[PDB]
Amino acid sequence: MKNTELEQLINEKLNSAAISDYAPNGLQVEGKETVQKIVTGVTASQALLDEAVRLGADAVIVHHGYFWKGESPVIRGMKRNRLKTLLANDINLYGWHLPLDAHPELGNNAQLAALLGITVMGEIEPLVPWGELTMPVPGLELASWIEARLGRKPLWCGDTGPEVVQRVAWCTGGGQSFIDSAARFGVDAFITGEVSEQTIHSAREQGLHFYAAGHHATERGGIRALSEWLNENTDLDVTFIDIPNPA
Amino acid sequence: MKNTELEQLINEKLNSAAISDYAPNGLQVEGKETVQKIVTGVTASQALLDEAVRLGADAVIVHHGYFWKGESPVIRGMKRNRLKTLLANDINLYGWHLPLDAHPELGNNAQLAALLGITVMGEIEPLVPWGELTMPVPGLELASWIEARLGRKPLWCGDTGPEVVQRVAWCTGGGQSFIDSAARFGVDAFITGEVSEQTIHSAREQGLHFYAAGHHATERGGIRALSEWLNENTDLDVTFIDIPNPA
Amino acid sequence: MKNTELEQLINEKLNSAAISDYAPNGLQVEGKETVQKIVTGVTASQALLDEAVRLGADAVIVHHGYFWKGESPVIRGMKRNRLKTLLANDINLYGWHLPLDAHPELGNNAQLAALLGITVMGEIEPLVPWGELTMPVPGLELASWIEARLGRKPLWCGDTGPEVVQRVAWCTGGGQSFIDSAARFGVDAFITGEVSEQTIHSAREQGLHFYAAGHHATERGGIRALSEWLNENTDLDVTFIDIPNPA
Amino acid sequence: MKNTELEQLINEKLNSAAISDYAPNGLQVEGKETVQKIVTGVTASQALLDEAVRLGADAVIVHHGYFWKGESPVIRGMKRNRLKTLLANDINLYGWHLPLDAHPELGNNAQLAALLGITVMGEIEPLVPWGELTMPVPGLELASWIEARLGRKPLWCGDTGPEVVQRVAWCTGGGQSFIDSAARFGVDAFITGEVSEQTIHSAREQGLHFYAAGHHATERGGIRALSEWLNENTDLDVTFIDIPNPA
Amino acid sequence: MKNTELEQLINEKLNSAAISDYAPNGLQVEGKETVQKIVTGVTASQALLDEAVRLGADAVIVHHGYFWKGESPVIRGMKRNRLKTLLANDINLYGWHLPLDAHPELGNNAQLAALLGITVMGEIEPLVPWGELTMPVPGLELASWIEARLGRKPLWCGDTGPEVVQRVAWCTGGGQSFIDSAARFGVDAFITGEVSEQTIHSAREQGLHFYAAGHHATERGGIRALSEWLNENTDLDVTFIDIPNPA
Amino acid sequence: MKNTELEQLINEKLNSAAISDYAPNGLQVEGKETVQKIVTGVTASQALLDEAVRLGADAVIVHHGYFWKGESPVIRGMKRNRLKTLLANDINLYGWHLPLDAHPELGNNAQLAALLGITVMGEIEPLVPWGELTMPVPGLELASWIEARLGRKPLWCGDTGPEVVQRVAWCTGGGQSFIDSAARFGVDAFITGEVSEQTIHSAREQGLHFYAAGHHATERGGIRALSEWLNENTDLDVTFIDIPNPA
Ligand SMILES: [Fe+3]
Ligand SMILES: [Fe+3]
Ligand SMILES: [Fe+3]
Ligand SMILES: [Fe+3]
Ligand SMILES: [Fe+3]
Ligand SMILES: [Fe+3]
Ligand SMILES: [Fe+3]
Ligand SMILES: [Fe+3]
Ligand SMILES: [Fe+3]
Ligand SMILES: [Fe+3]
Ligand SMILES: [Fe+3]
Ligand SMILES: [Fe+3]
Repeated sequence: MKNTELEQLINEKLNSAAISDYAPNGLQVEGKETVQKIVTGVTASQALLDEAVRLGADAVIVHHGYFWKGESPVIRGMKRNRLKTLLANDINLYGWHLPLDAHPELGNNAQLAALLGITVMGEIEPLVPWGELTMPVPGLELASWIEARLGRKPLWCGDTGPEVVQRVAWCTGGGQSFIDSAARFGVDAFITGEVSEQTIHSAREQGLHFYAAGHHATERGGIRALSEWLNENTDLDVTFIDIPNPA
Repeated sequence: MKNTELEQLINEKLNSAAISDYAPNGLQVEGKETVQKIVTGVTASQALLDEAVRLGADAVIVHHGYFWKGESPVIRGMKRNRLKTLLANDINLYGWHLPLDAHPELGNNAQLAALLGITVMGEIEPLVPWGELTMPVPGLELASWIEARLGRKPLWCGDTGPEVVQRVAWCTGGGQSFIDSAARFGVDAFITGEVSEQTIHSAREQGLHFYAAGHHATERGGIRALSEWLNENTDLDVTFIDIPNPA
Repeated sequence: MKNTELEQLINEKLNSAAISDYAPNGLQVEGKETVQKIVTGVTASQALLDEAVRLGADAVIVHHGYFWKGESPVIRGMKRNRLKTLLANDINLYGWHLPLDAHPELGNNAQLAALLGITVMGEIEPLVPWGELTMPVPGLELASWIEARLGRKPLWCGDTGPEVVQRVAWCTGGGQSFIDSAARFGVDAFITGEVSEQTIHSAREQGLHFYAAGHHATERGGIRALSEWLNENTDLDVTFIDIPNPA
Repeated sequence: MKNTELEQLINEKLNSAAISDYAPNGLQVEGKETVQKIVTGVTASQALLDEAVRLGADAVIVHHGYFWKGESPVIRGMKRNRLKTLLANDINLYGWHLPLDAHPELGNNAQLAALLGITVMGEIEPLVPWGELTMPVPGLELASWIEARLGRKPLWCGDTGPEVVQRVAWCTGGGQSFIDSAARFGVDAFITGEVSEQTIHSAREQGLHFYAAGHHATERGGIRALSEWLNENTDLDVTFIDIPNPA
Repeated sequence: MKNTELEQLINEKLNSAAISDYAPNGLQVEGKETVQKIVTGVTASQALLDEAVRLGADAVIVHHGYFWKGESPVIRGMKRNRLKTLLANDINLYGWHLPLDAHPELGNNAQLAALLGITVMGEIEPLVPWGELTMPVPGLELASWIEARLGRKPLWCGDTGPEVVQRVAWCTGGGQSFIDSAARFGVDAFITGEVSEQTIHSAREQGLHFYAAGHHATERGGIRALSEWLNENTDLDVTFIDIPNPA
Repeated sequence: MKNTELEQLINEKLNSAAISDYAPNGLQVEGKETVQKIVTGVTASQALLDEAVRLGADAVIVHHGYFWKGESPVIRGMKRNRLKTLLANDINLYGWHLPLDAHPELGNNAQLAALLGITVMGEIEPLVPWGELTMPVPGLELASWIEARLGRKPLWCGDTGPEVVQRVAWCTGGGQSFIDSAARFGVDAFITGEVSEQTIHSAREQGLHFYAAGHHATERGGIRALSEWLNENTDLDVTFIDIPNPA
C-alpha cells in the first residue's frame, strides 16, 4: 500500500482528524512510498526501531510517537538516534495518540474493558468510560484479577472502598487526574495506568478502590487491536511487538 | 506567635517570595491569630487534619496544601470536608511548595542527599542538584540502600547503567521529567519520586541507573527538617506526622 | 483375610506385576498372617504408623513405602523407628507405587481427573493422560478451582498460556519433568504435584498454564479410592488417614 | 578478551576441570571470538537470551546452560529458539554448574551463607557446608530473615525443630535430598532451594527446621559474585540480569 | 506417697481451695491408699484409663475429671465403664480444673505462653492473661507458628486484624467467650482452643486476629508441666500420656 | 405490610409463642412501620446490616439476633455500631431462634435432613430428630456427602462407628451436647454444627460416627426456607444473603 493511503485508511477508521491532541496523529516521519511489512508497538523506542530494521519493516506504528507539544525541536541524543535509524532506512513512522485511546472498538479504553471483563455502559467524560464488571468481586480479588489478565501486579489502594466492586470507571495510561471526576459520578472503583501522590488521597477520601495497573500494560490493547484489524482488512503483513516497560 | 508572624518567619527563611510557584506559598487558610501547637506533614489530607484536630493543633504546615493552579474553586466533596475541618476549628493551614524543595539546608532535595549519603556538588537546573555518593556502589546495591534508608522498595531500572554509580542527580517528588536534562549533564544515576512511561526509555537509551523512590517517601525530608528547625528556633510546639502514602 | 491373599487381591486389581517400578509393590514388611483392620495413607511415615498402632491396625497400605532403588539398606534413625514400630507390633506394610498412579479407575491420575472435573480422552505417555475440562475457564479461575477441590493453593505460572483452558494433561506427584512432552502433544495446561527451576521456563516458553498442585495433595486420590474399593469389595475394616504434608 | 581465553580464566578460578558434572562447564555454544560485553543470569532462558541480544552482549554466562545428561540431542521447540537466538547473533554461551556451587568464595553456597549471616565452619559433603548463624534465632524468625534477605517467602517446616536454630547446613538449588545427611551430621536447621514429598517426613522425624527458599532465589548469588569478580579483574563490561522465577 | 498426701501436695501447690469451679478439684475417685506410679492426661477418657491399667498405675491425674455441675449422677454407659475400670483396679483418679488453667508457673495459660514465645505482662481477667510476641509477625505466620508448635492447624480469622500482631491475650480450652473482653482491653490477637458462631463476628467487627488453636491441643501444657514438677519434687514415677483429640 | 403484622404472620407460622427461649423471638428492634423490602441471613452481623442498608431494606430477619440472656445490656462497641445502623436507618430487626430450629417444614433441623437426604422418623428429644439415610453408606462416604451438600469439609470422627451408617440423629448449630442422648437412643451417626473436647470421647466410647458440619453451614437452612416461604405467600420482596462464617 502507499504510505499515504495507510495514513488515510487508519485516520478514517479512528476518526482521527477530528480529535485535538498533544501530538500530530498519522505519518510522523516519512519513509519509502511503498509499505508492505509493518511493525507496531506501544512506543517508538530505540528498541522497537531496531527490531523494525532487523525484521525489514517498511513502516512502524505506535500509540506514542514524537513531536509532543512543548518539547525542544532540536535533534540530539535520543532523538538523533531514533530519527537516524528511521530516516537512514527509509522506514515510515506512524503514531496515533488520543484517537487510539478512544475508538469504541479498537481503542485502548475499549480493549481494557474487554480484557478485564467490564460491560461498557457509557462515558463520564471523553476519555473516561464507565461500566460494570460482569462478575463483581471484592477489592482484593479484583487486584489479583487485574494482575493476572495484565501480567503485572497493580498498586491497589482500597482501604475505604465498598465490599464488592461492581461499577467501575477507567482510563488507560496516565489517567489518574480523572479519579475525582469518576468519584463524583459514582463508581466503586477507578482503574488507570499510572499513579501520583494526590491520587491516593482521592481514593481514600472519596471511598473507592484505586488500581494503577501500568502505563505500558494498559496501552498494548489498542495498538495490538489496530494490528489485527490491519491484518484482517488489508494485505499488509503486520506484527505487534510487546517490549516490556514496568511503568 | 501570631499566625502572620509565623508566615513571615518561614517565608523569609525559605526565601519563598522570590520563587514562582504552581500554588500560593504561606498562610493558605487563616485561623486563630495565636499559634502555639503545630502539626506538620507532607500533605494536608483529611487524615492529617483529623490528627491536628485530635492533637488540638493551632496550625498545620505542609509541603502540599491547596489552591493549585487550574483546579476548580468550587468547594464540595473532599475540599468541603477539609476546609470545614480547618475553618470550623480555627486551624491555620500553611503550605510551602517549591521553596521547601529548593532550600539548600532544609529542602526536600538537600535532605534526601543527606539521607542517602550524597555530597552535593552543584546544580544542573533549579530543582535538580547533582553530586556524588561518598561511597560509590553498583546499581543493585544503590537500590537496596535507598530502600533501607527510605523504608520503601524503589523501582530501579539499570540494565544499561555504569557498573558502579558515583555521580548522581535527583529531584524529589514528580521530578521524572528531569531525567533527560540530567543525562545531558552526565550522571551515572538519577533519582526522583515518580515514574512515567517515557522515563524508562530515557534510562535505557542514555545509559543511566534510574530509581523512582516514591513521591511521598522522598518528600518527608523537608517538612520534617523545617519542623525541627521551628522547634529549635522558637517556643512553638511542632510535631511532624508521617501518614504513609505508597505513591 | 490372609496377608498374602490381600496382597494378591490388590496386585491383580491394579495389574501390578506387569509394571517395572522404583520399589517393590505389594507386601513390603510382613506382619501377622491374619488381616482384618487396615489403616491407609499416602506415605508410611512415623505419624501414620503411630496411628496404625493406636487404632490396632493389622496392616497399613500406602502409595509411598520403603526400599526405593538406591537408598542404603542399613537401618538407622527413621527407618529404625518406622521398621520397629511395624515389626514389634506385627503390622504388615504394603505399598503400591506406579500401579496406584495409573489404574484407569483407582489410580491417582484418574482420580485427580474426576476430582477436578476433567474428561479423560487419551494418554500422551504411560503416566501422562490428557483430556478436557468439562468447564473451560481462564487460568486464574482454574487456579482457584484446584485450590478449592484440593484444599491447597497451587503455584500457577500462566504468563503466556491461552485465555481459556480447555485441553489439559497432568501427572500426579513429582511429574514436573513431563511438561515438555505435554507441550509437544499440544495442551492448554499441565498439572502436577511438584515444581523445579526448569519447569517455569518450560511453561513460559511453550505457551501453557502450569500448576504445581502439591505432591501430597494430588496423591490422596488413589489410596483413598482403593480404601473405599476395599470396604465395598471385602469385609475388611479399612480406614484412610490424610496426614497433611505441604510439599 | 577472546572467548577461549575467558573460558580458561573462569575455568581456572573455579577449578572447574576437577569437578565431575551432569553437564559440560565452560563454553557451551561458540560465538564471535572477541568478547567485551557480557550478560549473566541464573539460567540461559529465552528471556535472558532476548535481554542479551537487546543489550548487544557478546557472551552470556549462566549457572544453568544446556546439554544435560540424558536430555535428547535433537534441536526442536525451545532448544531451536534458544540456539537460534544465540547462533544467529554470534553470542557465546558459557555455563558453570557444580563448580559455581562449590567455590569457597564466589559460589552459590558460600554466597548464601554470607547473605544469611552464617559463619561457615566446615563441610558435611561436597555441596553441603555447615556453620552457625552469628545471630541464633527461633525457627519462626529464621523464616522471616530468609524471606527479607532473599525477597521470597520460604516454605518452612519446623514442627519438631529445636527452640533456637544455631547450627545450620545448606545446599542451594535442588539439594533437598541432602537433608538426611545433614540430620546424621547433626544440625538445627537445613536450608535448600526446592522441596519434595519425602523432605518433609525427613524434617519432622529427625527434629529439625527445614526451609525451601527457592531454587532460583538461592542461586543468583554465585553467578552475581562471579560477574562482580570479572568486572574487578578484567576490563570486560559484565552485567547480571535477575529474571524472576518463583521455583 | 498416700493418696491424701498427693491430694494435699498439689492442692497447696496450685492454691486449689481458693478457686470455685464447675467440678470438684482433688481426689474424685478414691482408690489404693499407697500411690507410687502415676499416669496423667488431659482427660480421664476410657482410653487414658486403659493405659493406666496396662501400665499398672496407682493413680491418674487429669485436667478434666468427672462430676461436672448439672451432670446426671446415675452411672450407666460411659460412666459405668470408666468408674468400673477405676474402682475394680483400685486406681485413684484426681482432677484439677481451673486451678490447673491459672497457676502462674504450671497452668495451661502460662504454659501456652512459654510454648508460643509470648512474654506475659499481665492479666485482663482471671483466666485471661495478655502479653506480647517476642516475634511480632503477620496473622498468617502466627497461624503457622501455632500449627508447628501445637501440631495442629488452627482456625485463623483475621480479615480485619492489624498487619502485624504483637500484643495478644489468650485463654486455653473453651475460652472463646472472652474475645470481646480481650477486644475492649486492646490486643492485636486473641487465642483460645474452641470457637463458636458469634466468635467470628467478634473478631471481624473488633479488628483483631482470632485463633481457635484446639481444646485438647492447648490443654496438654498444664497437666504435662504438673507431671514434670511431680517427677522433680518427689519420688513418684509420673508419666504424661497425650491421647489425641482433634477438638 | 406493617412491621407488627409481619411479626405475627411469622410467629403464628412458627408457633413461636409456645417455645421457651434464650432470647426474645419476633420484632427485636423496631424501625419504620411499613415493610416491603426484606433482607435475611443467619446472623444480624454488622456485615448483614451494611448489606441491608446498601440494598435499601426495611427489615432484616435472622436466626441469631441480639439480647441473649446473661449478656450486658450496655450499648457499646459492636452493639452500638449494630444498633445505630438499624435505628439510624429505621430498619426493623426480627430474630427467630428455637422456633426456627424446630419447625417441621421450615426449621433448620428439617431442612438439613432434606438437604442431606435423611428420612425424618421421630424425635429423641425436642431439638433432636432422628431418621435414616435412604440407603446405608460407610462413614467416609457420608462425610463426603455432607461436604458436597453443604460446601464445607466436616470434622468426622469414626474410629469406633459401625461399618455402614443408616440411622442418624442430628441438631443443627451448637448441638454437640446432644450426642450422649442420641447414643442412648441408638443411632449409627450423630451430626451437629460444632464440636467440643468432650464430644470426641462420646463418639469413641459410644461407638458412633460423629460429624461436626459447621454452625453457620447447617443453619442457613431455616432462614433460607422462611425467606422463600415469605416470597411465596406474601408480596414482600425478600432476599436471603449467605455471608460465610467458617465456624
Ligand atoms: Fe500513554
Ligand atoms: Fe493513552
Ligand atoms: Fe511533591
Ligand atoms: Fe516537591
Ligand atoms: Fe509420589
Ligand atoms: Fe505417584
Ligand atoms: Fe540449580
Ligand atoms: Fe546448583
Ligand atoms: Fe478444658
Ligand atoms: Fe481449661
Ligand atoms: Fe445457632
Ligand atoms: Fe440454632
